[PDB]
Amino acid sequence: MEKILIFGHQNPDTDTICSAIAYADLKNKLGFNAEPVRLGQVNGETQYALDYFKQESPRLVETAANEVNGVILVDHNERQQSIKDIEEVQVLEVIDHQRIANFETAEPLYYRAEPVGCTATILNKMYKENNVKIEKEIAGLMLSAIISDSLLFKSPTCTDQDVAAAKELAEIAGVDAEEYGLNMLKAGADLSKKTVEELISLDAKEFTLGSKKVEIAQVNTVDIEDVKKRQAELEAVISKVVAEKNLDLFLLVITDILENDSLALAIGNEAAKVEKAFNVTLENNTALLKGVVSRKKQVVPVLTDAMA
Amino acid sequence: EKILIFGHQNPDTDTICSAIAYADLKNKLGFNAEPVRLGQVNGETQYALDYFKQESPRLVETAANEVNGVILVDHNERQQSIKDIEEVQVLEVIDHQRIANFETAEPLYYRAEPVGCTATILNKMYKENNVKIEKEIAGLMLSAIISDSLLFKSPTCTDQDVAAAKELAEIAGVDAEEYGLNMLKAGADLSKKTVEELISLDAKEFTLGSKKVEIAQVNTVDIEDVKKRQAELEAVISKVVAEKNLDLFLLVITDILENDSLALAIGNEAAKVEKAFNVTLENNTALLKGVVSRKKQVVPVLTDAMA
Ligand SMILES: [Fe+3]
Ligand SMILES: [Fe+3]
Ligand SMILES: [Fe+3]
Ligand SMILES: [Fe+3]
Ligand SMILES: [Mg+2]
Ligand SMILES: [Mg+2]
Ligand SMILES: [Mg+2]
Ligand SMILES: [Mg+2]
Repeated sequence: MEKILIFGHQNPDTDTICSAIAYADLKNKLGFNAEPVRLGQVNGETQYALDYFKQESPRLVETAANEVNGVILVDHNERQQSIKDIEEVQVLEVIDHQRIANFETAEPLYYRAEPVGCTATILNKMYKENNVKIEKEIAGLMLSAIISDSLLFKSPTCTDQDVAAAKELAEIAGVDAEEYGLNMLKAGADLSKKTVEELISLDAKEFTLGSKKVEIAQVNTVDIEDVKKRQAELEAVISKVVAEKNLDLFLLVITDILENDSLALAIGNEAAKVEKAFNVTLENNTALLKGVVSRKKQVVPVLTDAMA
Repeated sequence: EKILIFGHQNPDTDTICSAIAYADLKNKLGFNAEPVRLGQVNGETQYALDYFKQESPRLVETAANEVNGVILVDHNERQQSIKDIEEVQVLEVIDHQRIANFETAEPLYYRAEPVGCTATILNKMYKENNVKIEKEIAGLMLSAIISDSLLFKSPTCTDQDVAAAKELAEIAGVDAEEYGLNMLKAGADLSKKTVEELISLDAKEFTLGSKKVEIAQVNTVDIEDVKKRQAELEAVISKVVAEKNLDLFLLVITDILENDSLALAIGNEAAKVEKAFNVTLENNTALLKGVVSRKKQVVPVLTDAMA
């Protein structure tokens, strides 16, 4: 049976790790040959989930073409967020919930994206469509993904489908989703032993907005001041990235997960576009984004319109 | 509120009927959809529409003047779509082509399956939503599958397509083989067609790496009838190659009885057809044994050859 690799985006989050694991499980339970893998380091939030449900981290890879011919993408599509040698392999399927850009195939494929709050919400449907029992631990990881992406059902990307899936997955996993999820989210918001290099990369994604090359990085925190007091050090590593990668904009989005508000730190030639996007005045490279917590819903589309 | 649902430029039976079907499903679910088309209805589609007593969808050139959001069926690439696609939101795509030249600013419902017909996906979606398919609509959907599968003979045809057609022909009340052979024959009637119509009725533009390509297909029961018209075909094809700055125009003339096609290749990259299919062009043509499907047997090998 031909082996495939299943993985999500660089700088993996809980949905990208757990959805890779769950989809590989669903493929293997159906008699196929899948290995879930990851493209970077496991963050504290994901590690809490993996540890709680006694699951291993997926194997770390840098490339796929040395290993297999065919891959499945979960939780992303854009080339520049994917494995570095993505053009050397065939993308067989994509299960996702981001916007689509920078994605092309030579041949028809199974592309399944729904505008829902979490990729694992789609995978939940797929288990059922295929009449495969979701094991307790798998359900736990899928629930983790949903709580992560929805910030415990508070993010505006969260839909009724995500809430229903989480309800099913929590009963199967044997946990209280509120209690568990609060602890899980807090594990990811622990910024104590985090360097600024880590802060600006742990949840970084690159985009091309029109002709403009952009990186948007997000940080979950229980206290914006703890991050903001590192501003000079953050500006230094972000500046290095802006130069190195020839970005028109690096936007760091520092999210208060308790208040659902974010502080923007914008660096690069196109910083003033953030002002247009959000109707704010940047003062010393920062501004308050009231209510903004979702990159896919509240940052990418308005920043696209502003940049163009 | 209002949305428009349509398929590609140079509409085929799947593009017309799937737009009709999905609008019906949306409206039965209480939404507000109208199926539209981006060009002339071909003789095969017209057979289907006439047989199941259904009108042709309204022809449109633009969408942004009418609605804010659209749904694409049976295509995704920008240059295959409505003139002003950049001005509207793509809310959903239901499709079975390769993906290229397609970007959205926000998440969407993107649903592609590598099956033989878009209508096979829609059949599934009616069931998922517990909505009955009306007899006429089932016939249009059946027509789409027969059209795209060349009566289940094309290598794009899967067990799912066959199962959908079986259910649909039963709902519609027709013998699928009998009706299908007649429908297909109506599309292969090249008796009143100009050469301009031959190279355009089932034409699609692609970007193959850095190369600008147009691939047109025609159904025939007699390749010699079309090959008789080579000089005239080369005249109109060359015009297009110049006007659109194409690296290649590939005309695929398909014997639907024998499942073989004749290629007519014009353009600076004509020799890449020779690499793609391991054939030699003699007077711009070569027999492509077994080749009937653009999405599966043409676009991928031609992409490889050209890069
Ligand atoms: Fe993610
Ligand atoms: Fe996600
Ligand atoms: Fe079509
Ligand atoms: Fe089609
Ligand atoms: Mg996430
Ligand atoms: Mg995220
Ligand atoms: Mg077709
Ligand atoms: Mg076709």
